[PDB]
Amino acid sequence: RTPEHVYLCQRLRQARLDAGLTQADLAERLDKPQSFVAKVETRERRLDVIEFAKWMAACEGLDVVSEIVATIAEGRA
Amino acid sequence: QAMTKTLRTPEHVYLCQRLRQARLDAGLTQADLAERLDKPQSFVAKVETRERRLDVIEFAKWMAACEGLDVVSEIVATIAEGRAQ
Repeated sequence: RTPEHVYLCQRLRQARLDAGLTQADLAERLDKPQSFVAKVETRERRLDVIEFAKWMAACEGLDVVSEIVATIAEGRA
Repeated sequence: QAMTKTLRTPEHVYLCQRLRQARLDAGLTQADLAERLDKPQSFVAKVETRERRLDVIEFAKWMAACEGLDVVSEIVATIAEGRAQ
């Protein structure tokens, strides 16, 4: 449990919500079950980079990627 | 290397290429980069050769240590599109 991981999950959920996507809608876009989205957003499942890319693309958020990753890197998470 | 069987997709191979090229572009040896990440050299070697998985937070730190936060958007978009070069 860290600020960076807590901030990441916040941003992941907010990207989904900003796309007007239910957890089930996002899972369909990713070709994953609803449980995958659920567990990621509760921090039970850590994403790798590839999963991160796919999630943000599916949320139409590739434009906020740079800011999310910079914030994490810089300790401002 | 049991792990690299999980890390064989075009996207992993591309990501790894970009991780390595970021390091090499910053003029860092694997040791130099690991020191900046407070990691053993083996961490850097293993990530680059698809022997260890990288989470997003580890990616952020690696790219920042390589002064490559500017190419993060390109790396992630390329992975996303399945053009995974």
